[PDB]
Amino acid sequence: MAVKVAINGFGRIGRLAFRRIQEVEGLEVVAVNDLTDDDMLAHLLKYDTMQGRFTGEVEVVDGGFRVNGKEVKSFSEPDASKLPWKDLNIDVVLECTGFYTDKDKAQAHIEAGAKKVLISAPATGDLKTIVFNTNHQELDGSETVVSGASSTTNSLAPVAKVLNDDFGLVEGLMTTIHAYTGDQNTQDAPHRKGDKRRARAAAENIIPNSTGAAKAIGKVIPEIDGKLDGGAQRVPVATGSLTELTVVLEKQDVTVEQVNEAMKNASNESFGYTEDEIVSSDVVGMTYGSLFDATQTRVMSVGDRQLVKVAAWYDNEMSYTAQLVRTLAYLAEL
Amino acid sequence: MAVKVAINGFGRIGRLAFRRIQEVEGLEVVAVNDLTDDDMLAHLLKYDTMQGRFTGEVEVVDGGFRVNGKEVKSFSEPDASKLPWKDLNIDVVLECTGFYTDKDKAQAHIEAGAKKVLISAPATGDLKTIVFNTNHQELDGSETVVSGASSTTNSLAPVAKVLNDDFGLVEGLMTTIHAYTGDQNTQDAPHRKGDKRRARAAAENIIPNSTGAAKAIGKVIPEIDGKLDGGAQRVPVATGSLTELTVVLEKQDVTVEQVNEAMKNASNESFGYTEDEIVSSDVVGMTYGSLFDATQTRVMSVGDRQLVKVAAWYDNEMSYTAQLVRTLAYLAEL
Amino acid sequence: MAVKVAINGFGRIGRLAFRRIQEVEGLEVVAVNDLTDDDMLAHLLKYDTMQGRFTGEVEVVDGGFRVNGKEVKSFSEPDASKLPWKDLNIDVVLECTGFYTDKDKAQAHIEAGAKKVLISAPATGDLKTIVFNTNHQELDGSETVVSGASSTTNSLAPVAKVLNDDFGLVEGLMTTIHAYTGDQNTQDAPHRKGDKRRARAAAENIIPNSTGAAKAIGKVIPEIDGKLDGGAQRVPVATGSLTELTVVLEKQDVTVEQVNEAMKNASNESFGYTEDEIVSSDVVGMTYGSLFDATQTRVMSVGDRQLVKVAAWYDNEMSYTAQLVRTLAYLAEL
Amino acid sequence: MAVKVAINGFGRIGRLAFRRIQEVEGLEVVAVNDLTDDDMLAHLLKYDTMQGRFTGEVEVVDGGFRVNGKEVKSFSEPDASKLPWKDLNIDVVLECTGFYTDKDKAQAHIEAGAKKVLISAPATGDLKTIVFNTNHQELDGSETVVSGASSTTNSLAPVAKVLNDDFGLVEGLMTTIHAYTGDQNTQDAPHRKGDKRRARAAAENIIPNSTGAAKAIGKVIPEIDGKLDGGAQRVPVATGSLTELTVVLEKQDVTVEQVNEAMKNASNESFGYTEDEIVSSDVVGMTYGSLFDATQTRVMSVGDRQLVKVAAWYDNEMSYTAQLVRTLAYLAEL
Ligand SMILES: NC(=O)c1ccc[n+]([C@@H]2O[C@H](COP(=O)([O-])OP(=O)(O)OC[C@H]3O[C@@H](n4cnc5c(N)ncnc54)[C@H](O)[C@@H]3O)[C@@H](O)[C@H]2O)c1
Ligand SMILES: NC(=O)c1ccc[n+]([C@@H]2O[C@H](COP(=O)([O-])OP(=O)(O)OC[C@H]3O[C@@H](n4cnc5c(N)ncnc54)[C@H](O)[C@@H]3O)[C@@H](O)[C@H]2O)c1
Ligand SMILES: NC(=O)c1ccc[n+]([C@@H]2O[C@H](COP(=O)([O-])OP(=O)(O)OC[C@H]3O[C@@H](n4cnc5c(N)ncnc54)[C@H](O)[C@@H]3O)[C@@H](O)[C@H]2O)c1
Ligand SMILES: NC(=O)c1ccc[n+]([C@@H]2O[C@H](COP(=O)([O-])OP(=O)(O)OC[C@H]3O[C@@H](n4cnc5c(N)ncnc54)[C@H](O)[C@@H]3O)[C@@H](O)[C@H]2O)c1
Repeated sequence: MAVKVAINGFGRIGRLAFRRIQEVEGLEVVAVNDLTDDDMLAHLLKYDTMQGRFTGEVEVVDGGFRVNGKEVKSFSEPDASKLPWKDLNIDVVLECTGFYTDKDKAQAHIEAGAKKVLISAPATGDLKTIVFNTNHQELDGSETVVSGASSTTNSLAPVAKVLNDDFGLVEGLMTTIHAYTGDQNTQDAPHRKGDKRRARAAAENIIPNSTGAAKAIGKVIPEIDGKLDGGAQRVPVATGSLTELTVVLEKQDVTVEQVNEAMKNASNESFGYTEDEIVSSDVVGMTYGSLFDATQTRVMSVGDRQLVKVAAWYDNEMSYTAQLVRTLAYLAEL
Repeated sequence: MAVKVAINGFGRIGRLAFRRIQEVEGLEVVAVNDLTDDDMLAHLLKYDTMQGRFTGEVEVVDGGFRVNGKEVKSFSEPDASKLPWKDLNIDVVLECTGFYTDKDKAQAHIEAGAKKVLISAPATGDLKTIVFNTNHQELDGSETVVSGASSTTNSLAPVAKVLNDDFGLVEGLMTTIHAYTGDQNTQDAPHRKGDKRRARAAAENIIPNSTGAAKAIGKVIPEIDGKLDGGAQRVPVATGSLTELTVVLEKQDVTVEQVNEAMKNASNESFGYTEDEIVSSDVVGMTYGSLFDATQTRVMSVGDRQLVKVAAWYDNEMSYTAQLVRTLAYLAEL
Repeated sequence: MAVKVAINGFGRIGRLAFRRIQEVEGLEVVAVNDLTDDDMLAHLLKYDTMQGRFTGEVEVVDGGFRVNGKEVKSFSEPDASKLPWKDLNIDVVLECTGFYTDKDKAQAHIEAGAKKVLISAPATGDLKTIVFNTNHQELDGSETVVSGASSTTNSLAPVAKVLNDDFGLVEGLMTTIHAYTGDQNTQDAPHRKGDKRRARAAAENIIPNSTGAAKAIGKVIPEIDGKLDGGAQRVPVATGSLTELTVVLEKQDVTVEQVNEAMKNASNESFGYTEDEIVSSDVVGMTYGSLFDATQTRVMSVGDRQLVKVAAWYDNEMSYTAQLVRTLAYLAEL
Repeated sequence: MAVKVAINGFGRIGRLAFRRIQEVEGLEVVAVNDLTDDDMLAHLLKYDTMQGRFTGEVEVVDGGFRVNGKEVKSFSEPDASKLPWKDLNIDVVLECTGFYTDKDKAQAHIEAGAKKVLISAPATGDLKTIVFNTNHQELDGSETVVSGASSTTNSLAPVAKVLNDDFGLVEGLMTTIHAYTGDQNTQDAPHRKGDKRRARAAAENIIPNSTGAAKAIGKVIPEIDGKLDGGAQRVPVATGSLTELTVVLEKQDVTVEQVNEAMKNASNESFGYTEDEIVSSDVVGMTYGSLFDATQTRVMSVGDRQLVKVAAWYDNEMSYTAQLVRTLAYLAEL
């Protein structure tokens, strides 16, 4: 009575998805794939700088590793098509490598014998893109390859839904103050992608960087396609981020208290609500996809012209991971 | 015949002001006041974590200390009215303690015998708030107490002025992503002003915080009074900051190129312009009050309806200090 | 039913000791004192940059704050001698302010009505300095004022005791690579105790500093009095530290293996043992006083002459606090 | 007649060497090779997070880039034997990739037409390891491939030389508290060489790591072959490092003053001396290979048995680069 999951890419997302899946009955990681030995894998599962020590027991054994009395088969294969997914009976591949972010590229897992693929990032192609608790009812089981969207898109989507539904979204800009990630360099150095900002010492700088999140929000919410854009600022915290959205609305005479009350009313397991004066380190490890922060809501009015600004915290690691694993369980049921 | 300056608070701004004044002909620092002794004062002047070693000879003498063959007397007197300003024929106090940011309170320096005071911060009371090269001309010689505004206000004013003069400023919101400062706690601990966010480990968090830069811009540019608002996020870089501004403009079919060009045309020694993809560490020690970054200009257009975003860097330490010492020499000569 | 505890100084060690007491039956914190209000105290209890969110619920109430249904009384009285310790029937004060670290200073609490005082630091005067599971046995219940030693002494003593007992300590030198603490400055600035290195930006430097842990070890282990000395390097992690000790011994032809086994054989709840290649963030929140790392044992031999190096991790915050609370329970039950 | 230098690997050491060479007449960098494009090489030369802005002007041109009016040719070739060193009359290659750290591999540069190769690290094979002003006089002219030693070795050699000549070195152990480097990971992730410690987030951790600097000291000072060993602790400063050495000496009754005078007596342009209480950010950019800090000197005596401890600072970046360049000029001169 268990969905067989494979994780491809035992990185920040793959390993935390593993932690998360240890709490979900009939979701079972049976295999992992990465570019390293089992020793490295076990070690990175047990010890995690920002996320804390793994909550149980990990042992390096023959096939891969032993976790809480259950065998996880391990692989070191960089080509997905060469994976023994048929032999292992893989129900869902959690695609967390970063190198398969596309319907066609990700098809490789289907070939290998897996039935479904959920990608842990935006992907290109004829795919559904899903934010759990905003978007997931759009799934139905016809789907073969699915995208779980991005960390920022999951912090942003439910905020933007309330704004448009209650106020009419005219247009908006976003800046996310985002923790630095592994694709940024440790020291100033050539960047494999040619990006002169990601090339810079990650933990020593405020770094402007591109994001597709707001420009691509149409994918999870069609009613506001092309109404939002924005960028990121990468700063020196290792995880935990903040999304800031500035919008023009159709409804006039909107107040700070109307905005906060309408977000609080939309709150759920995915969309948290707070009025405490928290900081980034306080959301590290949290499982809400987006935590709306009422202390940061601002309204600028001049005559009949208004600018409305809001902000929501997210552990770009764990908040995204928890949303990804919610979508996985729902996807798997269908 | 040289202007005689006393620096109250030999802190980050006060010691960098000391460095600047060594470049300005006919300004001399004859005295310094703080809460410590000469061993500490000299040492902090010689070694500076973010701004580099001070170049000349610094020796502790009987007066206080000697810098490059020049005597600076020093005192350790928390009560400014007891300072010997009359005896030393002080022309201007640079008030950099953070404890006299008020016209009435700053009057303690005038009672002690200084002719004028220039405060290194926003200040309450019946006084002028001055951004060099935006409104320093508003000074006419009859001022005894003057505020040199804030780092953020200095980064924001020339940008906001061009937006209004060239496009018609309807309204706008600001975020400044600001390096952490000395009023933040090293570790989570009770905060002296009761701020629950400045209570937190400065170097381990993105911390939201208030700033009056946009709200009180009318003091510097009266014609856009009440048109801007916004706040700050304090992040773990030790100096160097970015101001992001989102606005609606009367001019209707705005392009990135029009905005970038209007800014370049306003550049001078206070207001720089760059087209390079820089990060915060690149502005450390710069002497522009504000460096416009043309790579971060965006125009979001939905039908006839546009939002415009711009960003300008500032070394909140050295950019602010270079501006303060310019306003200082100008005020002295009046 | 429970020993009634008051915490003087609700700082890092105060708050963590509060959290730790929640989990030790027979101990109850009935009051807290600091220099702040209840809004701030409840906030710092609930939220913690490195140590994570408080598990229970916390609420400001009229005399203080309620934690998990229990009322804690709070006060903000800088002079210990005025605290209503008599009417609260306080059994022990945990003295965690940093301002009463001497026997006669701490006596103020006794005069205010506490039965006993345990100071969260080295302390001067006629008192016992106690590291739990190395020498707490020297307490006989009759003590009025006791020192819980330092984080570094607690990391060091069990290690030094094994080296001496099993190999005969001749002499040795220590360096502790130690997380930065609240008594360092956020930015370069005058330091209160005139210390020119603690003056420096804590999160941006390696900073040599003094410590007495090794030189005063004799207070904890009399038989090696005078044999150890050494220092600290403060570095940019917010908590988590490592004690390295290089010794000369009486035993000859000593091997890495004999040293590791001796250390494992002495392991208990205060002295941990590991062979995992962990790093500082891995010890954040651990409740061992000292965590011996067998991967860092080195022996240098030249002919008949050897130097033996070892290293033991500690969370200078939580390791020390768990040692404190054990000594507290022991002192109270006598 | 100016020496013609090609730099292989335009990274931290290669870029800094390029900058340092602009300060040294007789030496001309004519070519640069790496794995990126001209836009990125030029940008990373112009901007540098820790070492500050390049003083020169830099322009991308058809062959490469122009620096102050002189053309530097640039190549994008991973196989060094395919490089056009004979066409360009390369006198010395500065091999700074990390990928040719071997006599036989480095020979690819000579095959390709360069007269000599100087490797920016320790190297395998039958070649000499040079720390300038300690053993550079061992270069007799016949050499074609040479090692510039490591940053730690350059910090340690002049210190160990004095201890041995003046006091007779019996044995010693070393710990270097070292800035994180580019081969450590930004976030916890699998590591290229299977190192479970360089795997972990560089800027969030104290990370033990192995160094060959002490153990291989004998290649630089043969008289002390085998008498030193030790390791490293990598910490969250982006550059700037400290070497502590703990030693047994033949000379008895050694004092702090004798050790300090003896080090002051050996100072030169490679080996600096200070009595100021500095921290790591104060050495960033310094051109001494080793800066002895007299404030950190300690002598432990127990009867007739002493341990002596010293510490020397180095900018692992610029201290080593300035040494490498001195060795370059010397090696070129014969
Ligand atoms: N904040 C975040 O870290 C964040 C949030 C949401 C989504 N994501 C997305 O999740 C994906 C993974 O992100 P991450 O943060 O874990 O990065 P990461 O580098 O930690 O993880 C990538 C892992 O995949 C492995 N890998 C790389 N190529 C492989 C291959 N071809 N076959 C098998 N394994 C391979 C690597 O060894 C590495 O461990 C990315 O697409 C990223 O954009 C990241
Ligand atoms: N990014 C920035 O640091 C920045 C930018 C612009 C303006 N400012 C403003 O300038 C002022 C100083 O800021 P800072 O960053 O230099 O802080 P700081 O703490 O480094 O400097 C304060 C100095 O004043 C001394 N001092 C405090 N009270 C005193 C008193 N009563 N009498 C004499 N000396 C006293 C302190 O010992 C300290 O050296 C503040 O008002 C701040 O708002 C700071
Ligand atoms: N690594 C560590 O942080 C650590 C480890 C072991 C021991 N210690 C020791 O424990 C003590 C506290 O350390 P900390 O890191 O928690 O410091 P901290 O600054 O976080 O806490 C000190 C607290 O005492 C307060 N205070 C309360 N009442 C006071 C009063 N009555 N008079 C004066 N000050 C008062 C301050 O407001 C503050 O909250 C110090 O002795 C320190 O050396 C600290
Ligand atoms: N503190 C230090 O950074 C330090 C000090 C002294 C010595 N070193 C040594 O110097 C060397 C370089 O270290 P770094 O810190 O500058 O590293 P780095 O990563 O910044 O630089 C290496 C550069 O070489 C390039 N490269 C890699 N392979 C190449 C190839 N085959 N052909 C051409 N270019 C290639 C990379 O793109 C990169 O720009 C290493 O041996 C290192 O151990 C480092």
